Amino acid sequence: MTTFLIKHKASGKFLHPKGGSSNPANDTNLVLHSDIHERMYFQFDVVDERWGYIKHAASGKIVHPLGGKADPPNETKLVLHQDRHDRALFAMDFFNDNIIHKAGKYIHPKGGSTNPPNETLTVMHGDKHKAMEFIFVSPKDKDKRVLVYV
Amino acid sequence: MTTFLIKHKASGKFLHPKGGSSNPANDTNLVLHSDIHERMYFQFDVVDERWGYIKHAASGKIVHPLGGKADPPNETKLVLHQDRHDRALFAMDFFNDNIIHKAGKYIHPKGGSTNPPNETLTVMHGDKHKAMEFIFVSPKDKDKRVLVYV
Amino acid sequence: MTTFLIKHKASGKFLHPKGGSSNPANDTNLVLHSDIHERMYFQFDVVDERWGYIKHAASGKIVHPLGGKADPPNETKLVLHQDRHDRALFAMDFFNDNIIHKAGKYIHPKGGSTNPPNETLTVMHGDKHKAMEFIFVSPKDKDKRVLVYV
Amino acid sequence: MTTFLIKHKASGKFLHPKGGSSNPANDTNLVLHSDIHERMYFQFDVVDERWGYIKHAASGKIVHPLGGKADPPNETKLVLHQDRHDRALFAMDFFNDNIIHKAGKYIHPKGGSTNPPNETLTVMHGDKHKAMEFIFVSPKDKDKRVLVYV
Amino acid sequence: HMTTFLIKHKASGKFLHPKGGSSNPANDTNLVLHSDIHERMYFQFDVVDERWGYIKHAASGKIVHPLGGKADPPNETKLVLHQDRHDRALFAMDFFNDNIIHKAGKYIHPKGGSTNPPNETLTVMHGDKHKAMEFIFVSPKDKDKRVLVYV
Amino acid sequence: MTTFLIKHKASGKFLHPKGGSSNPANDTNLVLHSDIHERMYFQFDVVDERWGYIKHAASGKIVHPLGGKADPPNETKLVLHQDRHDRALFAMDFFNDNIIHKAGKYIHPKGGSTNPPNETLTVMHGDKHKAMEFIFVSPKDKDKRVLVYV
Amino acid sequence: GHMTTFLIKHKASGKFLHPKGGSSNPANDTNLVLHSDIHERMYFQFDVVDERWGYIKHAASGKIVHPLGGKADPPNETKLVLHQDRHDRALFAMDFFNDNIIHKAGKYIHPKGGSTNPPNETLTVMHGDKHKAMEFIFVSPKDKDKRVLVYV
Amino acid sequence: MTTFLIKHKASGKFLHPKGGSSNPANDTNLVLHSDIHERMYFQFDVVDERWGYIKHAASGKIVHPLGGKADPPNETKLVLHQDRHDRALFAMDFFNDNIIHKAGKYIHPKGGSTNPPNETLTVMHGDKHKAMEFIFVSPKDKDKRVLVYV
Ligand SMILES: OC[C@H]1O[C@@H](O[C@H]2[C@H](O)[C@@H](O)[C@@H](O)O[C@@H]2CO)[C@H](O)[C@@H](O)[C@H]1O
Ligand SMILES: OC[C@H]1O[C@@H](O[C@H]2[C@H](O)[C@@H](O)[C@@H](O)O[C@@H]2CO)[C@H](O)[C@@H](O)[C@H]1O
Ligand SMILES: OC[C@H]1O[C@@H](O[C@H]2[C@H](O)[C@@H](O)[C@@H](O)O[C@@H]2CO)[C@H](O)[C@@H](O)[C@H]1O
Ligand SMILES: OC[C@H]1O[C@@H](O[C@H]2[C@H](O)[C@@H](O)[C@@H](O)O[C@@H]2CO)[C@H](O)[C@@H](O)[C@H]1O
Ligand SMILES: OC[C@H]1O[C@@H](O[C@H]2[C@H](O)[C@@H](O)[C@@H](O)O[C@@H]2CO)[C@H](O)[C@@H](O)[C@H]1O
Ligand SMILES: OC[C@H]1O[C@@H](O[C@H]2[C@H](O)[C@@H](O)[C@@H](O)O[C@@H]2CO)[C@H](O)[C@@H](O)[C@H]1O
Ligand SMILES: OC[C@H]1O[C@@H](O[C@H]2[C@H](O)[C@@H](O)[C@@H](O)O[C@@H]2CO)[C@H](O)[C@@H](O)[C@H]1O
Ligand SMILES: OC[C@H]1O[C@@H](O[C@H]2[C@H](O)[C@@H](O)[C@@H](O)O[C@@H]2CO)[C@H](O)[C@@H](O)[C@H]1O
Ligand SMILES: OC[C@H]1O[C@@H](O[C@H]2[C@H](O)[C@@H](O)[C@@H](O)O[C@@H]2CO)[C@H](O)[C@@H](O)[C@H]1O
Ligand SMILES: OC[C@H]1O[C@@H](O[C@H]2[C@H](O)[C@@H](O)[C@@H](O)O[C@@H]2CO)[C@H](O)[C@@H](O)[C@H]1O
Ligand SMILES: OC[C@H]1O[C@@H](O[C@H]2[C@H](O)[C@@H](O)[C@@H](O)O[C@@H]2CO)[C@H](O)[C@@H](O)[C@H]1O
Ligand SMILES: OC[C@H]1O[C@@H](O)[C@H](O)[C@@H](O)[C@H]1O
Ligand SMILES: OC[C@H]1O[C@@H](O)[C@H](O)[C@@H](O)[C@H]1O
Ligand SMILES: OC[C@H]1O[C@@H](O)[C@H](O)[C@@H](O)[C@H]1O
Ligand SMILES: OC[C@H]1O[C@@H](O)[C@H](O)[C@@H](O)[C@H]1O
Ligand SMILES: OC[C@H]1O[C@@H](O)[C@H](O)[C@@H](O)[C@H]1O
Ligand SMILES: OC[C@H]1O[C@@H](O)[C@H](O)[C@@H](O)[C@H]1O
Ligand SMILES: OC[C@H]1O[C@@H](O)[C@H](O)[C@@H](O)[C@H]1O
Ligand SMILES: OC[C@H]1O[C@@H](O)[C@H](O)[C@@H](O)[C@H]1O
Ligand SMILES: OC[C@H]1O[C@@H](O)[C@H](O)[C@@H](O)[C@H]1O
Ligand SMILES: OC[C@H]1O[C@@H](O)[C@H](O)[C@@H](O)[C@H]1O
Ligand SMILES: OC[C@H]1O[C@@H](O)[C@H](O)[C@@H](O)[C@H]1O
Ligand SMILES: OC[C@H]1O[C@@H](O)[C@H](O)[C@@H](O)[C@H]1O
Ligand SMILES: [Ca+2]
Repeated sequence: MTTFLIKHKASGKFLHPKGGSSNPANDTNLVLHSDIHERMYFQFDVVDERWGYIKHAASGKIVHPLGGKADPPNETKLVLHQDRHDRALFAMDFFNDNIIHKAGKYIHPKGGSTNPPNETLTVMHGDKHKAMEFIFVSPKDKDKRVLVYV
Repeated sequence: MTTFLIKHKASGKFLHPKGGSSNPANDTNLVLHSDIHERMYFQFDVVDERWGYIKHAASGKIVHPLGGKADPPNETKLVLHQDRHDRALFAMDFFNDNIIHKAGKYIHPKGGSTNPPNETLTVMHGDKHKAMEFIFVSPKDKDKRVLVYV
Repeated sequence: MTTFLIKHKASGKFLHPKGGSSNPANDTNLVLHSDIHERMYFQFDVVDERWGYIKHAASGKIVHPLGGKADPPNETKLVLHQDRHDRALFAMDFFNDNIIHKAGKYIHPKGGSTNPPNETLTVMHGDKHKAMEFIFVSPKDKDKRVLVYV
Repeated sequence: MTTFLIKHKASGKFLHPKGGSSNPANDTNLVLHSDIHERMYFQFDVVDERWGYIKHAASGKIVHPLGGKADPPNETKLVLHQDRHDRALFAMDFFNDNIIHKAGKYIHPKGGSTNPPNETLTVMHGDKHKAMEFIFVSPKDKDKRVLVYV
Repeated sequence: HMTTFLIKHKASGKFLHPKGGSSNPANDTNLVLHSDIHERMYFQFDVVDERWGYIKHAASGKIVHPLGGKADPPNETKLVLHQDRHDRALFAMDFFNDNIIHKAGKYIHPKGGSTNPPNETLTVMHGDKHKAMEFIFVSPKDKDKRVLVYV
Repeated sequence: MTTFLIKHKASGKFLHPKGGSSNPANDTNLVLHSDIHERMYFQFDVVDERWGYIKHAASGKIVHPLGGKADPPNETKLVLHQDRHDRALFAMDFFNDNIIHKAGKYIHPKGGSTNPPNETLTVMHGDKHKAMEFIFVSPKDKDKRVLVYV
Repeated sequence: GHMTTFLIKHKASGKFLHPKGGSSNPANDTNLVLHSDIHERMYFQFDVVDERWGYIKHAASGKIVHPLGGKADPPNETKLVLHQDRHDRALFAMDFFNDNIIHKAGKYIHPKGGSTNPPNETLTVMHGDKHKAMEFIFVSPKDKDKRVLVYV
Repeated sequence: MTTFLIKHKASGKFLHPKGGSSNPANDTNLVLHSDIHERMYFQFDVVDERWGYIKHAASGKIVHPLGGKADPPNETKLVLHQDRHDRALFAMDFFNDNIIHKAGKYIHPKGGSTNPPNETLTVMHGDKHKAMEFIFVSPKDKDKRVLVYV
């Protein structure tokens, strides 16, 4: 079971549930926050080769694009929800350092800042740049990349 | 251990030990050949996050740059060899579809052809282009990609 | 490649995959049985001087200490498994008549009897005595020793 | 066929024809000397399982107990001779690290010393101890054991 | 030479603004809370006496006053921008307890005391200390980075 | 270049280098003493918002917990030292009237007296009370507070 | 006296590394320049982090050497600045055998323009070239010709 | 102080006192050997900037050029000796990966092989090449370099 932190490469902030709860409600926004604590730990459950569910370790809820478009448009907010469904499939690209949804868009901080402030929402967007890059690091060492597929 | 074929993307040929031996001798060349059978199956030994050994399934021998240098120059031949050491580390980049050595060069067919004939050698070359793309697929379905870090 | 029978010297029984299948599943126990047939033929693939894989001829699976640990404790069961790795390395000592694992223990009949009944399991044990002795003989002449290193 | 050096384990010296000739005369003694060169390389030609001829690589002559008797007494000198016959059968025990003649005695340094001087003769003798141990090593790396049975 | 900063209401993350967001608010314009960030809500601090100084709206140069300009304003006195400089407009920026204190000892509060005041909530003086009157002083380019307002 | 006296609020004594030396050695203790002179003048060098170095004006040495540990335990002596690093970072809380270390403990007179006698040592301690209050005053008026940040 | 203080001497010219302006507490992103002068405001220390890699520390300020901007692989011609921040993009090694200062990503500290005789106030910049003009030696505050060990 | 292994970079063997004694006699040769244990751990006592004593940890004896010339010639044997003298000053060049004596020659394997056998003597020699490269590693991890100047 590899528990990891999802670190925004450009700012050093991390993916958090909005509120930091061990049990965020369904459709709780996924934000960037500088803090580190067990309630921002994630896991990845491989489903089909590169594709799987990004799972909030404390609640078991997984990352979803808000709604059910399957092919979400740019600026679609990312949330947590207990449901498992194909539209919640992502890949964790540790070679290009990004997170790609099954329909081909990536997780971004909303607005594209290299230094997004705490509580900035995350959204889907097709663009590629240094501000949408994320790396996956050890909870006991924020500079140690860990393999999220194992 | 999950077993996969290393398929040259442009041609559909596969990486082989030279000669097709179940127990190829040390320093046997790795070549592209169209045949599929048990003796060209591969596995991947994770060592450190993305880095590991590419292992020949039938013998347990792993892929080495000829000469075993830490930082091999272009055109260093790829072979099999029993030694397991940090100079034979590669990553399987299934997002950009290539195989990269620890010192930063990639596995290429010697000469760079997108449709190399059977028995073409492989070498280390630092450039990135199409003729060096490889995908990792199921032995029982050569068109279905499989996750090698698991 | 020489094919041979692994004969328990004291009893004349032979090592078998428990059940006699031609393709035993991973982790099938190795047992002693008196019968001779093609599904108890073995081969030896040299890896590094004295060390190699003991291979079930009919299935291509090799002998492993159950659990695949590098340094298995006494009574660890011997099984057949498809993986090839350092922890499945043995030497076939045809001078002292035993089978030694890379970490220094030997193949024994479970319980150490000089006359074990059919289906007796085999286990690893560090002790040396007459009940852990094995000789390597021709499938067509169970009393003629054959060279397993060739 | 594998070419090797016969190294006295206790002293690190090697087995030589007396005088170091590329074509020793019949009945030339075999001695211990520390030097390494092509005229002290050996090969093993397997005849029957463990039994074979110890062949001087440069000349093709093989190791004999002087006189060619089937059951040589203690202190019988070892020599080279071109004749090939059963009384010249030895086995290369790479598990107990010794060389045994078919009638059951071993090759020794004359006198049984752990550190014999250069040009010390070799003789047959039934005793087993540290000073009659030999290992069989690569001509390019005198500490690397090689399998003489291939 | 004088640092520029945002005055962020700690509990809500809203900011002190001139009501209307103008870069030249008239004298006696109310100071309100609002989520927006732009250069017309930047402030500066002009030190006058150790901890005491003028809180200055960067775009207009007008400073924060208790409405009416009394030396000892009562609770609920509205805070405004005014161009005059005088010793009844002296405040200290307490970056250790996270509040803004007037020379006579009352603090800047959102009117109504909410940890979540809506946009346009007025600000007033009140003597009470609690989490709804806490403010932090942050960089215009990084709303989570506290900056030193005295230097 | 604001120079100031560090005055113990309850007693009116001041922070001195032990000995009143213009050039105190590394690890010289910081005591309380009634005297006023150029050798007990201090400065504060800002490094990060509230955080900076408390600097002995005459020597340029700064205030350290003895040993310079990140999380010094209660009763850790305060000393002078020339080296600048993160464990010698303090904030001058002129609103609550105390001196706080980066790890959260405060500078106290050893023993907690509201009237410590001359030569009382100072130490780190986590308690807040009247005897650990300090004010920062003009060298030309011990009752005139001065801004230490500007 | 506790951590080795030293001067960073440009070998070809004999000038030293200074903070532009010569301050004891230079602001963040202050450029590092070259200057003939000696004073305790150009003293440096080296804080070891991982074997050869560590932080080059302006002794008086306590701020550390960074490629301007904090990029891991600064392009050639990136000026060197002093910043209070500490992170992985400010790791350097002090090669006192080949006489250079190397960044974790492999480029060296140079005088801007590569002169063996750079003028006062010459900026320093990162760059991949190796030559007699990018060589530095690390010397004692009490003897500009005495090399001192910067790693203890 | 700090303890390390002196690893011949090209072969992975280490420096040892010949014989492996925890108290080698004065003038014992320094040799190469594959083993790792407590009586081949080294320390480095700094004397003058880069110059210091290479110290055998178990005995405290330091490395000397054999004999007494100030400026020893190529092929001068390296030995251990308890004496401290300026003729035993070396620098541990961890940037170019070599060990240089005060008079300007380097420590080499006798004969200059990239794969010297166990017991190979070490000598001074002025040449620089791959076979005289050494790295200084942790006793617990032969591949992890450690800082020897501390
Ligand atoms: O929000 C992540 C993406 O933002 C893009 O920019 C937004 C921007 O807020 C809007 O003003 C306009 O530029 O279109 C975009 C909305 O889809 C970034 O430019 C893009 O790179 C992403 O990071
Ligand atoms: O061999 C891998 C590379 O082949 C390159 O071509 C070689 C080749 O040996 C020969 O055709 C001649 O041109 O020298 C070249 C040196 O690399 C390809 O151009 C290159 O992309 C690699 O795949
Ligand atoms: O255990 C190895 C031996 O199995 C023998 O057959 C077993 C059989 O597998 C089991 O199902 C039951 O019938 O007991 C039998 C005992 O004969 C094979 O016949 C024997 O050849 C071994 O392979
Ligand atoms: O010494 C080994 C040889 O013994 C031979 O006996 C004779 C041999 O016939 C003769 O050629 C000469 O070598 O003297 C030997 C001692 O009498 C065996 O006949 C020969 O086969 C070798 O074994
Ligand atoms: O030749 C090797 C053997 O040496 C034997 O020693 C002789 C010994 O030389 C002689 O003086 C007398 O003791 O008879 C012994 C038997 O031949 C050793 O006894 C034996 O160990 C061998 O190594
Ligand atoms: O009118 C007073 C407010 O005006 C704001 O203008 C705003 C609007 O009211 C606000 O909701 C924002 O999101 O968009 C408008 C810009 O056209 C000022 O920014 C603000 O200070 C208020 O005081
Ligand atoms: O106005 C700032 C003060 O509000 C006080 O409470 C208000 C209350 O919230 C409001 O709705 C009305 O009842 O008047 C009260 C008394 O002024 C807070 O209690 C006080 O602490 C201030 O924040
Ligand atoms: O030194 C400042 C603090 O001293 C405390 O007294 C110590 C002391 O070591 C001993 O009296 C015992 O009570 O442990 C105390 C630490 O908790 C004062 O009690 C405390 O108020 C501080 O001033
Ligand atoms: O730039 C670093 C050097 O500046 C010197 O000061 C300069 C500077 O131009 C200005 O501050 C003025 O004082 O003129 C000086 C010309 O020499 C520092 O004094 C010098 O030590 C350097 O650090
Ligand atoms: O130069 C080292 C520092 O760079 C910081 O970023 C700079 C950068 O120039 C720009 O992005 C803006 O934010 O100003 C910063 C100066 O503080 C790094 O983020 C910081 O780590 C320092 O290393
Ligand atoms: O900065 C030191 C380097 O100077 C370089 O000279 C120019 C160079 O020609 C230009 O391409 C760019 O790098 O600007 C440099 C001066 O700022 C030298 O080419 C290089 O060797 C270094 O000395
Ligand atoms: O919005 C997310 C935030 O929520 C808070 O409750 C938590 O304490 C923060 O550390 C962060 O999780
Ligand atoms: O919001 C995320 C998604 O979660 C589930 O409910 C479902 O797949 C969609 O209905 C959508 O709500
Ligand atoms: O070079 C690789 C090849 O080896 C040959 O012996 C065989 O004909 C092919 O199937 C292929 O495996
Ligand atoms: O060519 C492959 C092999 O080459 C040897 O020279 C090297 O030492 C081995 O470890 C292996 O890499
Ligand atoms: O039973 C032995 C086997 O056990 C597995 O857990 C391991 O993955 C295999 O590779 C092999 O070691
Ligand atoms: O399970 C096998 C073991 O059986 C024991 O009874 C015996 O004492 C051991 O030597 C070992 O052979
Ligand atoms: O007696 C055997 C010896 O003969 C010598 O002439 C030769 O130089 C030595 O290497 C060794 O062969
Ligand atoms: O509202 C604040 C203002 O109040 C006025 O009445 C006063 O005269 C001004 O000087 C200023 O203090
Ligand atoms: O311990 C410090 C003391 O040492 C004296 O030399 C100094 O003059 C005194 O005023 C007192 O401060
Ligand atoms: O010569 C040095 C070597 O000596 C061997 O005899 C010893 O067993 C080894 O530990 C090694 O140190
Ligand atoms: O290493 C050999 C040399 O070592 C010194 O300790 C000794 O004083 C020299 O005269 C010589 O014996
Ligand atoms: O003994 C050390 C020497 O070994 C020789 O073979 C080589 O020519 C020299 O370069 C030096 O390494
Ligand atoms: Ca001094």
